[PDB]
Amino acid sequence: ILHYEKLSKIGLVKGVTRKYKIKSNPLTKDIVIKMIPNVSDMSQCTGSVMENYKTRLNGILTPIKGALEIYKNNTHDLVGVIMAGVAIGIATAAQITAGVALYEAMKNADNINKLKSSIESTNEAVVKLQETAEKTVYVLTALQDYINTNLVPTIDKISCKQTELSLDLALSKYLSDLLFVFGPNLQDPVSNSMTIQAISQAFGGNYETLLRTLGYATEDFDDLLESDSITGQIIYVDLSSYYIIVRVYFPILTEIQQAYIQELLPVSFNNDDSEWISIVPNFILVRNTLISNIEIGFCLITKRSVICNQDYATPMTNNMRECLTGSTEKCPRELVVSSHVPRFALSNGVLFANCISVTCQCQTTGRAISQSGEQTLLMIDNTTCPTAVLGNVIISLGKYLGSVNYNSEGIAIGPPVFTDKVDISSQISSMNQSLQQSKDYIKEAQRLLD
Amino acid sequence: ILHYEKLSKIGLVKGVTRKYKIKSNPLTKDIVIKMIPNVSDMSQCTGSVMENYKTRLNGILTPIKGALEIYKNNTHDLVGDVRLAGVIMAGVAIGIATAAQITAGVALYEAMKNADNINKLKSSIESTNEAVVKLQETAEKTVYVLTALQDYINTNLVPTIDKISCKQTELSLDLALSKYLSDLLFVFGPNLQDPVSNSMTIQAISQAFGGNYETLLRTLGYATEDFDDLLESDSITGQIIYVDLSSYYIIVRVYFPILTEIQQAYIQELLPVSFNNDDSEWISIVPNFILVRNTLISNIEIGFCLITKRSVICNQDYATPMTNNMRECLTGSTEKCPRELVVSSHVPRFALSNGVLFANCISVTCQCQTTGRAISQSGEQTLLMIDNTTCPTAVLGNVIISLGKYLGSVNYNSEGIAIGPPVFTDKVDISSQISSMNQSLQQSKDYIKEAQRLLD
Amino acid sequence: ILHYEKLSKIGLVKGVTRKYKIKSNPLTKDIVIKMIPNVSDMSQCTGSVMENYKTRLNGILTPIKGALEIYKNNTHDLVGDVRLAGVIMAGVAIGIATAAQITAGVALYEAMKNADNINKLKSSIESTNEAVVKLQETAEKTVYVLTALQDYINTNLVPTIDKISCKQTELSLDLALSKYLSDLLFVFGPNLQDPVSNSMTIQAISQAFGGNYETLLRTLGYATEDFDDLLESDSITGQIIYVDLSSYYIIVRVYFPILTEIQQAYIQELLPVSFNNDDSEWISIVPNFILVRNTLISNIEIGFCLITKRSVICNQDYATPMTNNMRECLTGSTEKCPRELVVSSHVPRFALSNGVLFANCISVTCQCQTTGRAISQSGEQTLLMIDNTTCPTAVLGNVIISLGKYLGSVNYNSEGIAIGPPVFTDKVDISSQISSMNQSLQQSKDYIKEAQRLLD
Ligand SMILES: *[C@@H]1O[C@H](CO)[C@@H](O[C@@H]2O[C@H](CO)[C@@H](O[C@@H]3O[C@H](CO[C@H]4O[C@H](CO)[C@@H](O)[C@H](O)[C@@H]4O)[C@@H](O)[C@H](O)[C@@H]3O[C@H]3O[C@H](CO)[C@@H](O)[C@H](O)[C@@H]3O)[C@H](O)[C@H]2NC(C)=O)[C@H](O)[C@H]1NC(C)=O
Ligand SMILES: *[C@@H]1O[C@H](CO)[C@@H](O[C@@H]2O[C@H](CO)[C@@H](O[C@H]3O[C@H](CO[C@H]4O[C@H](CO)[C@@H](O)[C@H](O)[C@@H]4O)[C@@H](O)[C@H](O)[C@@H]3O[C@H]3O[C@H](CO)[C@@H](O)[C@H](O)[C@@H]3O)[C@H](O)[C@H]2NC(C)=O)[C@H](O)[C@H]1NC(C)=O
Ligand SMILES: *[C@@H]1O[C@H](CO)[C@@H](O[C@@H]2O[C@H](CO)[C@@H](O[C@H]3O[C@H](CO[C@H]4O[C@H](CO)[C@@H](O)[C@H](O)[C@@H]4O)[C@@H](O)[C@H](O[C@H]4O[C@H](CO)[C@@H](O)[C@H](O)[C@@H]4O)[C@@H]3O)[C@H](O)[C@H]2NC(C)=O)[C@H](O)[C@H]1NC(C)=O
Ligand SMILES: *[C@@H]1O[C@H](CO)[C@@H](O[C@@H]2O[C@H](CO)[C@@H](O[C@H]3O[C@H](CO)[C@@H](O)[C@H](O)[C@@H]3O)[C@H](O)[C@H]2NC(C)=O)[C@H](O)[C@H]1NC(C)=O
Ligand SMILES: *[C@@H]1O[C@H](CO)[C@@H](O[C@@H]2O[C@H](CO)[C@@H](O[C@H]3O[C@H](CO)[C@@H](O)[C@H](O)[C@@H]3O)[C@H](O)[C@H]2NC(C)=O)[C@H](O)[C@H]1NC(C)=O
Ligand SMILES: *[C@@H]1O[C@H](CO)[C@@H](O[C@@H]2O[C@H](CO)[C@@H](O[C@H]3O[C@H](CO)[C@@H](O)[C@H](O)[C@@H]3O)[C@H](O)[C@H]2NC(C)=O)[C@H](O)[C@H]1NC(C)=O
Ligand SMILES: *[C@@H]1O[C@H](CO)[C@@H](O[C@@H]2O[C@H](CO)[C@@H](O)[C@H](O)[C@H]2NC(C)=O)[C@H](O)[C@H]1NC(C)=O
Ligand SMILES: *[C@@H]1O[C@H](CO)[C@@H](O[C@@H]2O[C@H](CO)[C@@H](O)[C@H](O)[C@H]2NC(C)=O)[C@H](O)[C@H]1NC(C)=O
Ligand SMILES: *[C@@H]1O[C@H](CO)[C@@H](O[C@@H]2O[C@H](CO)[C@@H](O)[C@H](O)[C@H]2NC(C)=O)[C@H](O)[C@H]1NC(C)=O
Repeated sequence: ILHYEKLSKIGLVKGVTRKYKIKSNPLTKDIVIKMIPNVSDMSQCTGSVMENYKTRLNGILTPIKGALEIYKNNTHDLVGVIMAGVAIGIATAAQITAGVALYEAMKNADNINKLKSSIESTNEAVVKLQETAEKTVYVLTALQDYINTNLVPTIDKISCKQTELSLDLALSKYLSDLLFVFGPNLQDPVSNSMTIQAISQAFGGNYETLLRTLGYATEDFDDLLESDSITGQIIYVDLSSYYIIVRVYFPILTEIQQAYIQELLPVSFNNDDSEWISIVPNFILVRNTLISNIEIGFCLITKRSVICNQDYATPMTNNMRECLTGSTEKCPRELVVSSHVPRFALSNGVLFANCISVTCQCQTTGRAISQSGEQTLLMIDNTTCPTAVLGNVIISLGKYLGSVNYNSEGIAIGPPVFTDKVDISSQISSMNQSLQQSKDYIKEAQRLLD
Repeated sequence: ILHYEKLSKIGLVKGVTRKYKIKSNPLTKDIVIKMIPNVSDMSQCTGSVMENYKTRLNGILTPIKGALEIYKNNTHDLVGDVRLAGVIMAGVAIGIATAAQITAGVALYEAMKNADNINKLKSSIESTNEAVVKLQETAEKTVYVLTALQDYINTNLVPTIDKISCKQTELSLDLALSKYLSDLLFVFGPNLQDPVSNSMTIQAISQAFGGNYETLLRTLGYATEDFDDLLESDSITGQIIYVDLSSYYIIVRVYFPILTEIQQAYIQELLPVSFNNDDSEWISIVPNFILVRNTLISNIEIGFCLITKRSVICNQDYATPMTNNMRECLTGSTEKCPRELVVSSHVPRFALSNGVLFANCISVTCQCQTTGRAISQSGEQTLLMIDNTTCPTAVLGNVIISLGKYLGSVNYNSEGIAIGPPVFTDKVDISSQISSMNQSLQQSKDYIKEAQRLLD
Repeated sequence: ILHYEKLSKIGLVKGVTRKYKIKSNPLTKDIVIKMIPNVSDMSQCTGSVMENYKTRLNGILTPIKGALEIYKNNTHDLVGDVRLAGVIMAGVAIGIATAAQITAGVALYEAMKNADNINKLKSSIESTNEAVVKLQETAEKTVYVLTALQDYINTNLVPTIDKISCKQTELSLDLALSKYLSDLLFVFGPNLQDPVSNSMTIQAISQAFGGNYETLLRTLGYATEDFDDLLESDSITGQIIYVDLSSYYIIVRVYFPILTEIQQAYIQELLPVSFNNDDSEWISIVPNFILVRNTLISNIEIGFCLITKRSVICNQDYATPMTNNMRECLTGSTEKCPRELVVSSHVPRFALSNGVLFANCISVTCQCQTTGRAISQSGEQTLLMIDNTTCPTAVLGNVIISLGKYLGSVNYNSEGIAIGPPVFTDKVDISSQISSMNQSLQQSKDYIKEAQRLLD
């Protein structure tokens, strides 16, 4: 519901329109990640290594287990669950909801813990524990692929002091990478907004294996990964055996009805005698008839739609909304002073270019396309020129579908502005200066007059 | 010293209060990192590999050694002054230097002493053939030497010296070296313009050792508790002391500092909660973290710090000034607290502050589980304060929590509050609003100008 | 053409002046990256692994191949012109394209020609069984083929084909493939929406080869000059030319540009130094880097560039406009230079500019050692200019540098300067101030509206 014609005349060519999809209705699945390799195969070339490593790991795992109990000790079941408000004291909206979620996981948590001994037994990278009825809980073990493929197969090929040294390194390195995610950085383990790729650091970042193991598969398996929607949550932490139980949340991508995200392609336009760029949102969210900004930064942009892990719409100035609809004089523009800046764009077979700053010649008519000084852009199409040559490219145009006098129409330009961070402080200060002075002329004249 | 009651009424619920700790009084310790694996065990399946690699490495190491000499050649002991001891920097020589850069150079000179002491074992360093090696240095004062890609040469290339071939044992060694350089370049490449300074994270430096900063530290002895909190808060820095372009190893001085909590200072956190006012949801635009020292309220770039449950740990003071109005708003002048329109499905609807609930029961459905009733919110209210007295155990959607007793005005929900002005924070709009405002301002200056000229 | 003297008096000490270099005139070279290891050496301990992996990879590769055809199917030669000779894009067909995207397509077409030339050795590519392998393009011309996870299959899976088992030799191969995909997605995942453009860093593309961009480049041949500076400045880009969904390899065209320092232009850096004015410390809020071309002073987003000691290297012009007032301030109108209150312990207190010192001796102990006289700063003073004239060798705190002779007004310290207005830059405060200002503005437009109606 934007006025694309006027907008294009100030360098905002109409681009691709995408759908707006958001994650929802997750479906949990639980798996275990043992963060201590099984070295029973080389119990001789161990040394203090395994002992110290256990102390180190218990160090970084303890705060996490603790933070989880602070919630397990305040959730009792009686006729759903009920959180102990006074006990919890201070909690954020989401943090509590994550705790409620933790309690239900608990049920299936203890059920898993039953195979505690069976978990330690694991001696392979990926292991399935179905020693029970239908309870087949998966167990990924860290640095296991190493212990098996490389340390064991050369148990004698090297030595026992070396088979020990190399195992210490692989453990120290794993901790070095593991720390980034589970260090003191993981202040709130209660919440469940942690990306699955982040959690997979406990398994060497092989989040591919971690998800396929669990058996997920969807035509959006990747769009969900990149849009950071496949989150995970720590359910339990065993400080004895050194393994954790994470609950992977796998959602669906559903598209918000009556809503699209229109993209505008910026194109340098000429006005006074300098190049200019309109300072207007490059992406616009429209729902029904409501135009709003969107922090598309935190989303995944594909060719057909914008996928976000949550609604990211934000308010928009009133003037900015008017500008986008027809009030072009309310559209800011900043001076262009760089060699590199978009000079033209192709919107639906038609060209929109600032010839005053690019070589526009008509390959068909052999002639060259000229731009008046009074013209901001040019609209090179089928009619004017069947096969134009903007700069080094040669493209064949189509027929423009708007006002047939676009190039002799004209448009009211907006006010110029500067967006440099330093200058925004300068301008705010500069403006207040003038404002204080004019409030003194209005104050001295008001007191002298009446 | 903030007015938490009024603040909560506009969606800024009182959260956790943390201490303000900063790093200080570092204690140095030096170690050597050899960036060339010892391949004497397979000197036959080498080939040009080791030769080219040396050329490549000498390439990226040279600028660093250079930048260090630019300071070693301008620091002489200030011998002769019986009333001042130390080093003296050649100002005219150095030319242009920043405050800190010089201080880092002065620091470099002091390491030169123990630097040369270490260099004495130059031959002993090249000898290293293990990942981590202890080169007994003086009486009890030892020096350690970490060697890059060594664990590979030993565990994987040697143990299959014949299992594969000699052309392959060569190819695989070239790759491991090229990859190491690929990761090493992000830190010691053209990027490392100023090697004089000592503000480089230890994890960054450890890239020379495959990023195994854990081993690099354990091997040095981290006799501390705040060890992890010091790591994450980027306080354990390192500094290049010496660069040997022959043997290809560098001497880094690790600074292990210690935390210390600033006296009489805390960092109060506010939990944002969407509040209803006109007929739209709103969010107050006020700092989410506030630094208070004595009675001074100031902003803090808590971004660059580590936030734990009990305190905010920073690698340096990060306090910054605060508008005057913003300080007033935080204390009671709520009409001076901006607010921006909410237009997103997801945004905090309620928060729990000291057993009590604060919710927008206009944009969320709040019911009282015990009585069954619906805890509804008036139109001229911003939030609600659901506590013992109102609802003993409420239901905010998929949650059921048991409340406690609010300790403030018992008429919080019938009190009311003066709302602030609305604003838009989108970057693009801040330019629009600055431009828009100046428009109006130029026009009103002309009405004041044309009416001032016409009147007197 | 800046007024460095006045600028220094408000804490903007003159720093190093660097050249302004930009990339240009690239020279292409093509190589192939096979993203499927050759496992013919262990065809028995395979299992479904290789099959599934092929399905997975075909998944993430398909969209890329597709996006490339959307351009190959709309570019035909321009047969029929005496003057002009080249390619012609099907505008109506392409529909919506960005300036650069088309130019990248035109570039793709001219690659394709040599692309097919390479594809001729399709079978020869699959044959590859080594990390890096060299092929025969046209006798004199050659093309290279890097194979993913090959070094693993050879050095570690084969050499222990029996040392372990066949179920394990299979498990370990599955992991190495899954992990490779895990890292490969960051760059070739849905992230890679537009494969037509050629602005993708070479290090990014090298993810297909385990991020060993060193080998990918070394094995490709690179010019000695400004090479690392070209890597770090993100100028060595790459572009996907072809995608083979059968054999699973891609042909990338690496662009090697040459830096070209744009004439009549330098980037002056200013060193910030806390200055004293009222009774508080202050910092001038002015660009720390300034781009000057001829006589035009403009801002520059030096963030996206590589800063070396000698020059600023950027992958494209990054100049941006500058307020008018800000330009004046930088030249002499110091009352037009904003300043923000300093409230942090750590903040630069002095800087060395051309052998001369510039310090806030009110907050840092300054004394001249070559005379024993304690160097003192008055209340009315913003900074101090400690040089040869007054002190041959001074001592700030515990630092000791020997100064040189200042070359400007010999009464710099008794000169004085008009201070600018104070401001607050906290993002939260900028919203508060914009709101605050508009408040006042609406009120003054009502006094001008009520007075104007009452008066005439
Ligand atoms: C305050 O600082 C100023 C400079 O910031 C001090 O003056 C300088 O002091 C230094 C060392 O005390 C002098 O060293 C000299 O360096 C020049 C090189 O300069 C070039 O440019 C000059 C421009 O005026 C030319 O005149 C020169 O011809 C030259 O091309 C040498 O040429 C000089 O001889 C001199 O000494 C060097 O040469 C001797 C020769 O035997 C060698 O032993 C060393 O190589 C010496 O380094 C410098 O000349 C001088 N510059 C001036 C005065 O402009 C000043 O002393 C400081 N105040 C005090 C008194 O402390
Ligand atoms: C000016 O520019 C425009 C756009 O760049 C050009 O005309 C428009 O585009 C085409 C011109 O060919 C036209 O579409 C009509 O032709 C289509 C193609 O038919 C052929 O399809 C196969 C070819 O590969 C093959 O089966 C066979 O050869 C077949 O004839 C058909 O889909 C259909 O006939 C199209 O016309 C109908 O559709 C339009 C659009 O919905 C509608 O108006 C009518 O229903 C119409 O009958 C477009 O319609 C053209 N647009 C218009 C209105 O002009 C044109 O080439 C340029 N002018 C010149 C001569 O330079
Ligand atoms: C808020 O509004 C303010 C006013 O609208 C903005 O400040 C104004 O900035 C403009 C520049 O865009 C200034 O205009 C010109 O200033 C000098 C001096 O010329 C002027 O002298 C008198 C002013 O007292 C008057 O006779 C005229 O205003 C006259 O223009 C000139 O050097 C420039 O113009 C020259 O150069 C340009 C090329 O760039 C040519 O096109 C022109 O023909 C001319 O040769 C400036 O444009 C203006 O002085 C200043 N304030 C005034 C008096 O209007 C302020 O920037 C804005 N804030 C923002 C950015 O949001
Ligand atoms: C730091 O001080 C060093 C002094 O110990 C200095 O090293 C020497 O630098 C000069 C460069 O001028 C080199 O000299 C070269 O050129 C002369 C020509 O007169 C030849 O006679 C020499 O053979 C040589 O090729 C010296 O080789 C070099 N000596 C050392 C110590 O290696 C550094 O350059 C100083 N660093 C800086 C940046 O000033
Ligand atoms: C509303 O809930 C309140 C709890 O948040 C409750 O008051 C508090 O009740 C606890 C016990 O549930 C008291 O704790 C202990 O200490 C006191 C003082 O020594 C003892 O008398 C208690 O028996 C108990 O062991 C808290 O001290 C108490 N808070 C205070 C100081 O009042 C309210 O009573 C509930 N409101 C009503 C009346 O329903
Ligand atoms: C500076 O303050 C001005 C008023 O104090 C403001 O202008 C007025 O802005 C309000 C909305 O903020 C507009 O009123 C609209 O209010 C709601 C919007 O949700 C609806 O009921 C209607 O759409 C209603 O129009 C006024 O129209 C507008 N007044 C006018 C014509 O100027 C400025 O926009 C403020 N500018 C800054 C710098 O913030
Ligand atoms: C969890 O709640 C229990 C309530 O029963 C608290 O009691 C602890 O119980 C454990 C049982 O192993 C003991 O080891 C502790 O000594 C008990 N603590 C106290 C203060 O008596 C316990 O505080 C809570 N656990 C947490 C979060 O630490
Ligand atoms: C606009 O200018 C006024 C001055 O006329 C600023 O208000 C002063 O701010 C300082 C520091 O915060 C106080 O010490 C003065 O007492 C204030 N004067 C008063 C009461 O008006 C105001 O902060 C400026 N605002 C902007 C946009 O920077
Ligand atoms: C590009 O042009 C071709 C040529 O007509 C289109 O045709 C398909 O090409 C694939 C190979 O890429 C064949 O296997 C199919 O059988 C062809 N089917 C058709 C005629 O649609 C191809 O689809 C075009 N690519 C696109 C869609 O841009």
